[PDB]
Amino acid sequence: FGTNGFDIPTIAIALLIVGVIIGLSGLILSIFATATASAISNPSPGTLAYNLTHPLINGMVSFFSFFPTLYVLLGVTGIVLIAAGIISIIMEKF
Amino acid sequence: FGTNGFDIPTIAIALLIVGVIIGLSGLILSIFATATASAISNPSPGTLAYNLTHPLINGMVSFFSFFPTLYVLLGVTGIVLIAAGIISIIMEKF
Amino acid sequence: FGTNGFDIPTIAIALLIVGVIIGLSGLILSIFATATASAISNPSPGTLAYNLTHPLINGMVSFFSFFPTLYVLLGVTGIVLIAAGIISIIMEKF
Amino acid sequence: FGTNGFDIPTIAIALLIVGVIIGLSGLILSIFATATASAISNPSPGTLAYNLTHPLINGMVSFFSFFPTLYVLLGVTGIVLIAAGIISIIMEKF
Amino acid sequence: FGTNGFDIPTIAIALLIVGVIIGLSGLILSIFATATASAISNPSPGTLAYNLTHPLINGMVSFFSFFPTLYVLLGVTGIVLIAAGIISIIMEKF
Amino acid sequence: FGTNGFDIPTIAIALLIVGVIIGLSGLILSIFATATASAISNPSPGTLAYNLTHPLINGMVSFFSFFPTLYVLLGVTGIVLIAAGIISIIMEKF
Amino acid sequence: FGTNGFDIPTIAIALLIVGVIIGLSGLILSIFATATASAISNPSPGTLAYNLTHPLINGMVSFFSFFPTLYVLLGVTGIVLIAAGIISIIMEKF
Repeated sequence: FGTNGFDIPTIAIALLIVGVIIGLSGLILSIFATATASAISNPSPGTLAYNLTHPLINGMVSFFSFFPTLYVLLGVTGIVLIAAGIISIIMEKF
Repeated sequence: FGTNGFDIPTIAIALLIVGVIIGLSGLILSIFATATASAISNPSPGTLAYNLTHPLINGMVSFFSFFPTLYVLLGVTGIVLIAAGIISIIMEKF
Repeated sequence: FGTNGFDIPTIAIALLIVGVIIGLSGLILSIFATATASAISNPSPGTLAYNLTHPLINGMVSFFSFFPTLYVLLGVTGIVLIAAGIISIIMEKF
Repeated sequence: FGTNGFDIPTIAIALLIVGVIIGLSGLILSIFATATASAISNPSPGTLAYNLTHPLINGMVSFFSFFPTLYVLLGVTGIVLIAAGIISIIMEKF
Repeated sequence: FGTNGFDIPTIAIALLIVGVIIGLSGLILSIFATATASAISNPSPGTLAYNLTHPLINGMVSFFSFFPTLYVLLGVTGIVLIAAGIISIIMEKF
Repeated sequence: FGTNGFDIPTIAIALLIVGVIIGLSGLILSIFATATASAISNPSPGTLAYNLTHPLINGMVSFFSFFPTLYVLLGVTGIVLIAAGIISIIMEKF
Repeated sequence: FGTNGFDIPTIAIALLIVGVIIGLSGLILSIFATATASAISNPSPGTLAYNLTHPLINGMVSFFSFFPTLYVLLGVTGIVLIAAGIISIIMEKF
């Protein structure tokens, strides 16, 4: 059901795969981050351990705050792909 | 029942296949997302785990909100395909 | 019973085939969608699972609302085919 | 049924083709524009997103307002073609 | 249905293609600009980050304000093309 | 849909490409400049580090203030291109 | 009584086999689950044994709640098989 490489069943299967993969990623990262939160403690505001450890958690926070826009771009990619497929159909079906 | 590659039985079979595939996708994703909702908890509004975990669920929400328009475009593709077939019939049947 | 490729028995057989295929498609999709309706539950209006699951059912609804016009176009195709056959008969039978 | 290239059946077939093509175009554009209207939201009258997005919808509106006169000219072309055919008949049939 | 290169079905198909392409462009740009608006924050009116970032958003605003007249000219081009076709028909159909 | 090299679909695609590229550029530069603002501190008004560092931030400010007019010229280029295309159409379509 | 591989007696025998197998499965699982219910006791709501044992019974409940939709899909498979057989008959019996 297509012309050269655009197949609606294939597109649906691809959406299935990406959705389940992203769900798995969210699940695993959340479960693991819970363990991270459990493991690290809070020594004191100003002792040696605080100086040694604070920037690491800051970097964790920064990267995980960067994640959402990555997901948004990954999502918008699919609309572009489908639009390109539609245009490819229209160009030479007539 | 056609001229070159347009076959009404084939089109009907293709619609059957895409419909059942999309139904399966919805079923599997819903069932799996229920498990995801069960697994992840809500630690606290402001502790370390919240900072570690909130953007992940935000990205989940964003991508799954992106899904509906993908489905709409996937659906509209078929009308274009059928219209192209009709025009192809008309051009050289007369 | 024809001139080159237009055969009334063949057309009748083709109508038989398309009708039975479309009936099968409707039956299978309805039976399967009943199972889908059974499987998915309604968690709550505002919890995590609702955010995770609502757009999927929205996309299901959209695609299945797209189906009827696909069927209408698929049906109108046959009138075009029969008309082309009639014209082809008339052009060179005289 | 003609003299050199003017064929009344051919003209009728051409009118059939152009009419069905224009109907398909209207249908597809309307269906797609409905999805566009659904997808884009209204952020606020004066925030960053409004400044980023307003001219795009303005350009959409402008082009789609340009469409009707294009259709009118496309329609009037056929009267010219038929008139030229009639004159061509008259010139050398006598 | 034409004389040398002017074909009414071809013109209709071209209008279809340009309309759908422009609709896709508007949709994609709007969706992406929403993400841009989400990503960039407002640090302060007078700190280092404001000095570093303000002209970039100013340039964004300027270019996107330039878009509408580009669309208007792109639209008016088609009227010129159709008019040229009509004149070409008239010159040598008689 | 053109005469020699002017293609309305191609022009629309080019506008799509330039718009998305400029949006990406703005996003990346803003995100990166936020990190720059975070990294550099303010030592003191008159110590060695101030003398060592102030002109660098001054040059940053100057270049980024130069950006907007670059964007404005880049935008106005397209109107010139479209106008040249329109004139090229008009010259030899008649 | 068929054409290539579709045999009505064979289909009836297959239905016999699947029905008796599923009945046996239900019987054995019910009898065994009765023994499971007998064996496990309820220590206390909050002691060590409760913490050690509760999730296991929760998982039992979850899987056995998953069983019904598996049975429903297994059942619907046969309608698809019979429909495919009917279509295969129709295609080349005429």
